[PDB]
Amino acid sequence: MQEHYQPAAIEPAAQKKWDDARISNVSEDASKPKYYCLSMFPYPSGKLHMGHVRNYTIGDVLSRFKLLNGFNVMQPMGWDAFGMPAENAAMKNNVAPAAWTYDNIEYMKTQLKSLGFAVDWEREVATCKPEYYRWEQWLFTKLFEKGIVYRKNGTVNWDPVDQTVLANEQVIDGRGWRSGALIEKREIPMYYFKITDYAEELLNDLDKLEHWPEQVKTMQRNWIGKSRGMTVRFAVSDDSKQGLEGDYAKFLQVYTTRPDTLMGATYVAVAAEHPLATAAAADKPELQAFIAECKAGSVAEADMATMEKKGVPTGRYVVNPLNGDKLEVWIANYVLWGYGDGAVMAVPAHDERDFEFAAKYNLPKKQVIAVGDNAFDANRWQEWYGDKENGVLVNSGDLDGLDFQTAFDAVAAKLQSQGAGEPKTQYRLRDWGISRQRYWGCPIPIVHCEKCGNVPVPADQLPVVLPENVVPDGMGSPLAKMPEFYETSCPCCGGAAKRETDTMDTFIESSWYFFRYMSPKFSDGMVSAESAKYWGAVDQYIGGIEHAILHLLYARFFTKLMRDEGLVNVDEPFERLLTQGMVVCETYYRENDKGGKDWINPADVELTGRPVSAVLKADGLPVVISGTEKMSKSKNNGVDPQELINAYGADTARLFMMFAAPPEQSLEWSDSGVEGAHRFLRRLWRTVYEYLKQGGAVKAFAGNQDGLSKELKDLRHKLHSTTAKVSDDYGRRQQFNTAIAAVMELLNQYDKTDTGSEQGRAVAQEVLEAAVRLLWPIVPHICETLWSELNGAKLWEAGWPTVDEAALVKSEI
Ligand SMILES: CC(C)C[C@H](N)C(=O)NS(=O)(=O)OC[C@H]1OC[C@@H](CCCn2cc(CCc3ccccc3)nn2)[C@H](O)[C@@H]1O
Ligand SMILES: [Mg+2]
Ligand SMILES: [Zn+2]
Repeated sequence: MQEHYQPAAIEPAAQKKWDDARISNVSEDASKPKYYCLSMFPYPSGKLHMGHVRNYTIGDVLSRFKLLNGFNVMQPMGWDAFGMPAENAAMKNNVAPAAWTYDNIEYMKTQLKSLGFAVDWEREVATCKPEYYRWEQWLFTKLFEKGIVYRKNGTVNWDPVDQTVLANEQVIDGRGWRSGALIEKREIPMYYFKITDYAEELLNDLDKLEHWPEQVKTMQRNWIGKSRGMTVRFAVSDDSKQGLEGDYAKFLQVYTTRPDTLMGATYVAVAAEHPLATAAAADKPELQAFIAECKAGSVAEADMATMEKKGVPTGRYVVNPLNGDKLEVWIANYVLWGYGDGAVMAVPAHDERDFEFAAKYNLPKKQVIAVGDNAFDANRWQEWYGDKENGVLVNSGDLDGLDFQTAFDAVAAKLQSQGAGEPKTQYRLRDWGISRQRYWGCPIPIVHCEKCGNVPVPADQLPVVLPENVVPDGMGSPLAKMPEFYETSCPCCGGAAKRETDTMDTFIESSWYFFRYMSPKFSDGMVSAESAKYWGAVDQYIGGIEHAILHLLYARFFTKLMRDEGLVNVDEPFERLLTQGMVVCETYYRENDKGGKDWINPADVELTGRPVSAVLKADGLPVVISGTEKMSKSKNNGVDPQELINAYGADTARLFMMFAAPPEQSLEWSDSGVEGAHRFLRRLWRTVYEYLKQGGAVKAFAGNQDGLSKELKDLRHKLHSTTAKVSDDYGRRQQFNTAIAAVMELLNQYDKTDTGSEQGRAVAQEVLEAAVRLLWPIVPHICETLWSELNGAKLWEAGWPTVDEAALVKSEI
């Protein structure tokens, strides 16, 4: 055994040992209990970043822990390969997105292998290969026939200078983020998943997920946004009917979740597209301009609530069916056409947004709810104004004294008897629009025939292969400019026809890849029945919190679709969910000759104990140390994990990632922290080396410890206490930094114990054999090497250390 720890001399050898034993290559073995541990698969962007290393180390800790506990562990990896990155790289580098992708995959795969993750590489998938995406085309065609996928006109943001469609997030002040050109709102036919048909199931099945973080479930519930409310129809006043047709001349229909406050409505608000707005705006230029501004807005969903709320009066009036009040209709920018009726009532005394709206425009506020003896102030909002649990109705005529639910029902009865309203359930959830006007993505398996319509491609003809010999040019989506692709024959009639040229939202590939890993070479279906039956659902999912809403909702939706197709028989894809925090680093800059800042990468900086400033490492010239934030290309503060691996080895990288912070917490890059991790591995190495240098290995202590000295009993107590703590940290708390600290304390106590005697050496052997197995999930290369110097058995067959209960009983006084 070499005296000094040298990662480059041990890490390739350990990886070859595991590869040869095929310990991570698993089959559907009915004799061993399955465990499916899955980390969110990466975009093959070029090289790993530190967020990747943290995610896949967490996954590997849990996977190796379960492996040592006797599970048949599947830990698969693959590549979320479609999307805009490869297209931008294509336009920047004049290479094919496919060529760029496959080169990146090969490089990043080598990186992952060098980190020693216990991955079943025989299950690798790449979502840009036709062997993968043919199956989501297949599912598309099956749901299209059932109407679960459908085609309808929708509105997109068109950038006329970049000649491409933009999401709301890429529209700034009504202009394209890169071009700076004014966006055009365009109506185009697009394809949608009817996810609203599954809203109730997606909402209610969240309650099954006892091992999901409560915040993720809360975010999903709020996104789905089910409400139990009331439809209410306000008769249009006789003087307000000019320009109105049909039922819009008879009544203004609204949806409210607070019909118990209907006696307190003081005005109503309609969307810019509402017929009442159209009729009112006919002779009023200010209304026309307000409507145009609303239609030209491109507010992203995450920003909708922060938008400043604005409105204009219409001079039109409706009548409250409960009390007979004549209320003025306003057009407001927060009322969205397509949500319910595109019209709401406003109760400023008991809804905070209505309070601020009415306070701005000096609209009336009428208290109809009282909470105890609390004072109502029409000039200042108080939280109890919105209370639904402990209020009773006041100023509400024959409804006074009722609580929320009782008043809800009485209003429902009153309105229904009059024909002026009825209870109604609504959902914020929109249908999922999947058409993308992009090249590097899964082709939509539809053929347009002037005789037959929009026709799904037959299953025998799938996949519709995306041609890979394409270099996007930036003057429009390439597929629409390639007749060699889109000119085809109709599969129903054989007539001249055109393939659909839009591609699929790349969320589609990540909505089912966890099932494909179960049988990634299965050519007769999305996933084979035998594999789906064996692996079931993902036992443990690990990924960033930024995916808590869309990706997880989409995956749960696809799981229920595939269940309803007979492909799987789980209701939920992921049993346990661990969401990791971001990785952050200090930033560095020098000021510009243009009064700005240029951001320097930390690897090109050297600091100069009490630290005082830093300078550029190539050419000494002091830079400004700046604030710490998420690693990004924006502030050029990304630390290349490859340089960390090159300088210290994979185990140091993994140990620092797991020790620096709990997974949910932000992990701050620290040079001293990395050095501390490496120093700890050197200490572990030296501890075993020095132990073996003073006598070589012995049989580890086991059994009755009567007659052991007090000092050795105390060390065995610490040993088996540490095993219990680490087991609980890996298995239950999923806090790995405290597990590492626990082993450090065991080694601290070992260091203070005289283990020179015969019984001392046996206990020392027991301590070291446990310590290297307790740390193997985190730093497997060094623990594999040290284990083999201590013991001739296969470490993974020795298994997870057991707690000796007898070592935890204390002497009787
Ligand atoms: C299931 C699919 C939908 C997943 C999808 N293909 C995807 O997210 N793929 S992925 O490849 O993006 O990420 C793969 C995983 O691992 C990294 C995590 C980052 C956490 C935040 N995060 C980022 C950073 C730093 C990033 C950075 C660093 C240095 C330079 C430049 C950038 N720190 N924390 C991700 O949430 C995810 O679990
Ligand atoms: Mg349960
Ligand atoms: Zn046809």
